[PDB]
Amino acid sequence: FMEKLKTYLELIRVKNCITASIGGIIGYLISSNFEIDILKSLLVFFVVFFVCAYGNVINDIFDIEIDRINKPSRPLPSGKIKLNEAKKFSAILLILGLVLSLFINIYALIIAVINALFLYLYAKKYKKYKPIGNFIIGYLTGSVFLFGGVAGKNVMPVVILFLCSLLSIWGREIVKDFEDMEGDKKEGVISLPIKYGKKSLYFATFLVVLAVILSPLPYILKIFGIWYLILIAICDILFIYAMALLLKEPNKETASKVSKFLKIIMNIVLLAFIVGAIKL
Amino acid sequence: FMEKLKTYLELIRVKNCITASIGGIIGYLISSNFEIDILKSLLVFFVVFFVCAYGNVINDIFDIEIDRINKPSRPLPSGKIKLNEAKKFSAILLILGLVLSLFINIYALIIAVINALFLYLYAKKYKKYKPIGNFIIGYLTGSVFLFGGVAGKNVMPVVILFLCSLLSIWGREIVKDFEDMEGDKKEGVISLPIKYGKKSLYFATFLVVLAVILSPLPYILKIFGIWYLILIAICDILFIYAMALLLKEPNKETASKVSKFLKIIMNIVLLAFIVGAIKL
Ligand SMILES: CCCCCCCC/C=C/CCCCCCCCOC(=O)[C@H](O)CO
Ligand SMILES: CCCCCCCC/C=C/CCCCCCCCOC(=O)[C@H](O)CO
Ligand SMILES: CCCCCCCC/C=C/CCCCCCCCOC(=O)[C@H](O)CO
Ligand SMILES: CCCCCCCC/C=C/CCCCCCCCOC(=O)[C@H](O)CO
Ligand SMILES: CCCCCCCC/C=C/CCCCCCCCOC(=O)[C@H](O)CO
Ligand SMILES: CCCCCCCC/C=C/CCCCCCCCOC(=O)[C@H](O)CO
Ligand SMILES: CCCCCCCC/C=C/CCCCCCCCOC(=O)[C@H](O)CO
Ligand SMILES: CCCCCCCC/C=C/CCCCCCCCOC(=O)[C@H](O)CO
Ligand SMILES: CCCCCCCC/C=C/CCCCCCCCOC(=O)[C@H](O)CO
Ligand SMILES: CCCCCCCC/C=C/CCCCCCCCOC(=O)[C@H](O)CO
Ligand SMILES: CCCCCCCC/C=C/CCCCCCCCOC(=O)[C@H](O)CO
Ligand SMILES: CCCCCCCC/C=C/CCCCCCCCOC(=O)[C@H](O)CO
Ligand SMILES: CCCCCCCC/C=C\CCCCCCCCOC(=O)[C@H](O)CO
Ligand SMILES: CCCCCCCC/C=C\CCCCCCCCOC(=O)[C@H](O)CO
Ligand SMILES: CCCCCCCC/C=C\CCCCCCCCOC(=O)[C@H](O)CO
Ligand SMILES: CCCCCCCC/C=C\CCCCCCCCOC(=O)[C@H](O)CO
Ligand SMILES: CCCCCCCC/C=C\CCCCCCCCOC(=O)[C@H](O)CO
Ligand SMILES: CCCCCCCCCCCC[N+](C)(C)[O-]
Ligand SMILES: CCCCCCCCCCCC[N+](C)(C)[O-]
Ligand SMILES: CCCCCCCCCCCC[N+](C)(C)[O-]
Ligand SMILES: CCCCCCCCCCCC[N+](C)(C)[O-]
Ligand SMILES: CCCCCCCCCCCC[N+](C)(C)[O-]
Ligand SMILES: CCCCCCCCCCCC[N+](C)(C)[O-]
Ligand SMILES: CCCCCCCCCCCC[N+](C)(C)[O-]
Ligand SMILES: CCCCCCCCCCCC[N+](C)(C)[O-]
Ligand SMILES: CCCCCCCCCCCC[N+](C)(C)[O-]
Ligand SMILES: CCCCCCCCCCCC[N+](C)(C)[O-]
Ligand SMILES: CCCCCCCCCCCC[N+](C)(C)[O-]
Ligand SMILES: CCCCCCCCCCCC[N+](C)(C)[O-]
Ligand SMILES: CCCCCCCCCCCC[N+](C)(C)[O-]
Ligand SMILES: [Mg+2]
Ligand SMILES: [Mg+2]
Repeated sequence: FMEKLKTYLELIRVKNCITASIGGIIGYLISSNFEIDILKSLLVFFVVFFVCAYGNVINDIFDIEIDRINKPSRPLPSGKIKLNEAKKFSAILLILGLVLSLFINIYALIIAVINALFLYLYAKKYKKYKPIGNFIIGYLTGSVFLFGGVAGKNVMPVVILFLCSLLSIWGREIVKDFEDMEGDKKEGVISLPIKYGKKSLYFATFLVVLAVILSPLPYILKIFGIWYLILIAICDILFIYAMALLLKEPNKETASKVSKFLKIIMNIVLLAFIVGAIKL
Repeated sequence: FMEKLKTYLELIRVKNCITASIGGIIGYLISSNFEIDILKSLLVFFVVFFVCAYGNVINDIFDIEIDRINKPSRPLPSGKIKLNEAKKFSAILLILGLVLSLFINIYALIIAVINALFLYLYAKKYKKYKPIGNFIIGYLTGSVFLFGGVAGKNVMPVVILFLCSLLSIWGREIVKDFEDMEGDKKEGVISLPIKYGKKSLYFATFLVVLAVILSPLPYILKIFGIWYLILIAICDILFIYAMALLLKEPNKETASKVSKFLKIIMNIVLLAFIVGAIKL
């Protein structure tokens, strides 16, 4: 049972779930301006944990055949957990996630249901179909914050965080698909760069540009102050500059550098929302 | 320069420093009962970060020759950083750590100075001399909490956390040395299980038993309540049981299992201290 617990924790990818759950607490902290309720905190942390755990289990279930060749040591291809045990377990995690969100509010239930639908469909077919898949990665990463946000008293700045995360991550996913063009083509993967070439980079630029337009809104709405504004101004210029560089040099090496750079900026933007929330 | 920064962050082991710094904030949170001051919490986080970073750099400096064999991708054996650049850098980190602790209080300066002395001497000679080295690992792990504790208003429960951490980790280090006897002997390493045989396990038991005796004190002193007590009672019985098992079967396989088990219990004890404090 010490080794069986190790296997179940490996199937749900417990560190990935904890990371997503901290994301949900971050959304809750911003929304409540650090005026944190412990019952509400536990509900946010565990709804995110269970829905994320469900997403990881449903991913392994659909990937059992692929993993038999690629990652044979995973819980399902190795035979340490039976397919039918994993399917029963995925149902439990989902029910716990959905039932716990009923104790937050209707907005939390809607997010939980939408996430569950996206997670199943991503695992089932959209992981390989990048035009829809890129959007799902963006939506799911951002929704984790929104989940904590709807539990708090002031969700508006978290709505902006969610929207900026969705758009910029969706944009960055396209940049990554441009970098991985050769390997994806010889793998039966469909993506915007494979289907449209360098034109896809204009759509990635558009998504980064909408995210930049929304970014000063918490300051404009008088929710956050000067520190948020200064950090967001630096990050907004760096986002535009990074995409202008990719558009001037549309190649694999540049897409790789821009992808790494956008990841760093996104983390500084997350810090800016936290710093803006530190208004106590 | 992003690659040179990457090399410096690898040299200080930035994730290890962040972990130790969170340890310091945990000590501060317990001591102040979550009534956290932002200037005090930045001082605690950064003094711990800089002293920890210094410890990691001084370790790599003394290990430059050994690392050419044991870990050759590290910044100093690989040549990415020169020895003299690392020595200058270690001096900066130390000065920043010591100077920042002056802005906390005299207790923080004393801990910072003691830690710096232990870190240098551990890297210089005591890492290989396990009778003293085991104690240094125990003291340094526990001191991180004590560092945050002395910044807060109620250090007493953190003194107990520090003392229990020191004793149990020192005890666990001996169990680990018993498991690694063969490999240590053929490497010119001196340790209590090499010097004395199974008798060293009585000294490891003594340290654990002493940690167990101190553990109910935050409840006895009326600092923490029922939840702390229940968790500590379970953990105390498991600690005694684990050592009794090792004393009945003093072999490599049992020492290995007991070492892993003690690590889990120590983390539940940390949770008990957090929970005790969370009862504001
Ligand atoms: C009240 C206290 C009760 C606690 C009971 C004790 C249980 C703790 C024991 C578990 C330790 C073993 C961890 C298993 C590793 C799986 C990580 C899986 O790794 C990951 O997350 C992926 O690498 C992410 O991609
Ligand atoms: C901070 C991190 C906190 C960690 C908390 C993690 C909690 C783990 C989740 C518990 C939900 C209940 C599921 C129980 C397992 C049942 C086996 C399911 O398997 C089956 O259905 C098969 O038939 C196996 O026999
Ligand atoms: C054997 C497998 C182990 C499975 C363990 C499952 C863990 C479930 C964890 C959920 C978090 C509990 C938080 C408290 C809920 C309060 C709702 C009460 O509601 C209220 O009164 C108001 O909504 C408060 O805002
Ligand atoms: C095949 C399995 C079929 C599914 C079975 C599900 C398990 C049983 C659960 C049923 C839902 C009942 C919970 C409703 C209480 C909501 C409290 C309302 O709480 C709130 O919203 C607070 O007041 C805070 O807003
Ligand atoms: C009129 C039906 C609309 C149909 C659905 C269209 C989907 C498109 C919506 C996208 C925007 C998502 C953010 C809104 C969350 C606000 C929750 C609100 O949360 C709250 O009110 C908090 O509890 C308080 O802070
Ligand atoms: C001013 C413009 C707006 C700024 C927008 C910044 C967003 C704020 C914070 C977002 C959270 C950080 C996520 C880290 C990036 C990795 C995405 C996770 O996806 C991935 O990389 C994986 O492939 C997942 O499968
Ligand atoms: C409440 C007030 C609202 C404040 C909001 C923040 C303002 C920042 C907005 C971003 C503007 C777009 C970035 C400029 C283009 C960068 C390429 C510039 O091109 C270049 O790199 C040159 O060639 C220099 O080498
Ligand atoms: C407010 C402005 C923000 C500042 C902008 C600076 C950008 C940050 C860039 C980070 C580059 C990542 C390299 C880190 C690798 C070293 C890990 C080495 O650590 C480890 O792997 C462990 O410690 C060992 O267990
Ligand atoms: C005034 C409070 C300041 C904080 C004090 C310094 C941090 C001590 C906390 C960490 C516990 C580990 C102790 C082992 C010695 C570290 C050097 C050896 O380092 C290493 O190379 C590692 O083994 C790598 O994992
Ligand atoms: C081989 C090396 C030998 C090592 C010997 C150690 C060096 C001893 C030197 C003395 C410096 C002590 C400074 C104390 C001044 C008070 C700080 C200011 O105090 C404060 O932070 C607050 O005011 C008190 O709460
Ligand atoms: C190999 C090493 C073994 C590791 C040992 C495992 C430790 C045992 C952990 C399980 C206890 C879980 C308690 C629930 C708190 C987690 C969310 C915290 O809840 C929240 O969201 C907060 O209340 C927010 O402030
Ligand atoms: C095993 C026993 C259970 C212990 C679990 C308790 C969780 C820790 C609780 C303490 C509060 C955390 C405050 C630290 C914030 C700084 C991280 C910010 O770090 C940074 O700045 C980094 O760049 C992040 O990547
Ligand atoms: C209502 C709030 C619920 C919480 C939201 C759950 C979604 C998890 C959050 C992170 C999104 C980033 C990863 C993209 C999802 C891919 C499925 C995950 O599968 C995978 O790709 C691998 O198994 C792990 O890399
Ligand atoms: C108070 C002062 C604030 C005012 C500053 C305004 C800055 C707002 C930010 C965005 C401007 C940058 C546009 C870059 C996209 C151009 C590609 C567009 O080209 C394309 O991709 C087309 O397909 C070409 O036909
Ligand atoms: C409050 C939020 C505001 C929402 C505004 C909605 C904007 C309308 C949505 C569609 C934008 C299409 C992306 C354009 C970039 C692709 C290159 C240019 O594309 C084209 O024109 C050709 O297809 C060639 O690529
Ligand atoms: C087919 C129809 C589709 C309609 C689509 C509509 C798109 C809306 C576009 C986005 C702009 C919204 C910004 C609102 C902030 C106004 C300042 C408000 O003033 C302030 O800053 C106050 O102090 C805060 O209340
Ligand atoms: C009554 C007793 C109370 C105990 C309370 C202790 C709280 C402090 C918690 C942290 C434990 C960390 C142990 C550090 C030693 C290094 C072992 C790590 O080395 C390892 O074993 C390797 O990582 C294996 O891969
Ligand atoms: C792989 C070994 C796992 C050992 C875990 C020991 C659990 C300690 C007990 C903590 C008290 C809470 N509870 C209800 C789980 O007993
Ligand atoms: C093992 C825990 C480490 C987590 C530390 C990272 C905290 C930032 C939270 C980011 C939100 C998570 N995400 C990308 C899934 O949305
Ligand atoms: C009333 C409590 C509800 C929790 C029990 C969940 C039932 C799970 C059993 C169905 C198996 C799932 N499936 C269809 C994927 O194999
Ligand atoms: C038990 C909670 C009641 C909430 C009702 C909503 C349930 C909808 C089911 C969505 C789950 C997603 N799916 C079917 C892909 O697993
Ligand atoms: C594209 C649609 C965007 C959704 C806009 C709705 C904003 C959410 C409502 C904000 C509520 C304000 N408050 C008080 C919670 O901060
Ligand atoms: C990384 C950005 C750092 C700035 C964060 C400061 C937030 C605290 C609010 C402003 C400080 C001014 N005050 C209130 C002390 O007079
Ligand atoms: C890089 C982020 C890692 C987060 C890990 C959080 C664990 C906190 C435990 C504090 C104890 C650290 N230690 C052993 C060095 O004293
Ligand atoms: C409960 C929260 C504890 C507060 C700890 C304060 C240390 C924050 C460490 C991040 C350093 C980055 N910076 C300078 C932008 O704040
Ligand atoms: C005010 C002192 C703060 C920084 C500490 C500097 C000490 C490091 C030693 C550098 C030695 C310089 N040099 C080129 C002669 O080796
Ligand atoms: C900030 C000045 C006052 C504090 C006293 C300074 C003592 C420094 C001695 C500790 C460091 C010695 N070393 C290099 C062996 O680690
Ligand atoms: C047995 C090791 C000795 C460690 C005890 C630490 C000294 C007490 C701390 C001083 C009190 C600090 N403060 C701010 C709470 O008054
Ligand atoms: C082995 C010696 C034990 C260390 C001595 C005890 C230190 C006491 C610290 C004072 C505590 C002050 N208080 C109650 C406000 O936290
Ligand atoms: C270091 C803190 C010292 C003050 C703690 C108070 C002493 C405990 C009082 C004993 C009362 C006994 N009892 C169980 C009947 O309440
Ligand atoms: Mg699988
Ligand atoms: Mg080295």
